[PDB]
Amino acid sequence: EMEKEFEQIDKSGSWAAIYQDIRHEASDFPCRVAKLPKNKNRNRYRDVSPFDHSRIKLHQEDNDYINASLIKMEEAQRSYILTQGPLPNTCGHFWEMVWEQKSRGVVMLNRVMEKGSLKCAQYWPQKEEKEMIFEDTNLKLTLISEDIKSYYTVRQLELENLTTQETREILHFHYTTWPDFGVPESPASFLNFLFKVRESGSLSPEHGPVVVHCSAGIGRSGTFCLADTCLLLMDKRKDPSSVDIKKVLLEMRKFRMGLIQTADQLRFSYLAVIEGAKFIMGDSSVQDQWKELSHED
Ligand SMILES: CNC(=O)[C@@H]1Cc2ccc(NS(=O)(=O)O)cc2CN1C(=O)OC(C)(C)C
Ligand SMILES: [Cl-]
Ligand SMILES: [Cl-]
Ligand SMILES: [Cl-]
Ligand SMILES: [Cl-]
Ligand SMILES: [Cl-]
Ligand SMILES: [Mg+2]
Repeated sequence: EMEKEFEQIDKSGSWAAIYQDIRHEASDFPCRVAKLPKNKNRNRYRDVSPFDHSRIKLHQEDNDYINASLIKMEEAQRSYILTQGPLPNTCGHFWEMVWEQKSRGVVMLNRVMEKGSLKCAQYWPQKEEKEMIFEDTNLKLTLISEDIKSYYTVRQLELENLTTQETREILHFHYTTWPDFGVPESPASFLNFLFKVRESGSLSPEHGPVVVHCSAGIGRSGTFCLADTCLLLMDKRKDPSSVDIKKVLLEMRKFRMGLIQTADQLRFSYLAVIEGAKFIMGDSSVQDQWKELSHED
């Protein structure tokens, strides 16, 4: 049971050991496509690649490669696409993927500039009157509105397939204060944001998988998805005791390498799930408490 385990790991100070054991046990699958010479400029990091078996294939139209993985959680009945922060030359590919996969939401957990370096391209428009056209993939993207909170921003975007003139509303959930290789400020701040994404309907099984990214699409992205999937599993069962967080993380790691990048991010995942369980099991009031503690205004 997660809370008993948490306390025992905390008491023995064994988070590093528990985390390294996950790393040891994690799946290793080929990434042959990611490593083709022609794809070198489509990868942000030499050593972070999608497995072949679970990579997202683009539908256009000469090179189908994007550094993105489908995390398909069978038991939970939820899927996510985890991807790197797009590069200056892959922003068209990124939106092509959103279109083809029928995603309704994009969750961004990094900033464009972190520690002095560009860790993600400016892939969405910052001003209504300055829309973006991706000529390579024939898409247009327009900022419709934004709601700026203290540590996150929600944006409404309109994505248009210029080939057909069909338009779709995409919601962008941008967590601006989650440091790289770090953790959210509190369980409250994290859960307030996760529940904002949930409330939007973006995770509905009626849509394609939500797109989640950070810079590599593994550390912060893995933490977010682990917490969400664990909460969903216990919600379906109404049984917190049934969820084995480490088992869930190892399952997710069948689909993309490196998910959760530090022992403290693993620790934080437990805190987030234990706290979120209060809401799942019927303490409605905790949601307002998180909103207050997150100081979002
Ligand atoms: C310390 N790790 C790194 O600097 C790079 C790139 C990177 C950036 C930023 C990262 N954080 S995040 O944006 O939250 O994924 C993770 C990584 C991963 N990485 C690796 O070499 O990863 C493995 C899985 C070990 C191959
Ligand atoms: Cl940013
Ligand atoms: Cl900086
Ligand atoms: Cl970039
Ligand atoms: Cl950072
Ligand atoms: Cl790892
Ligand atoms: Mg303006």
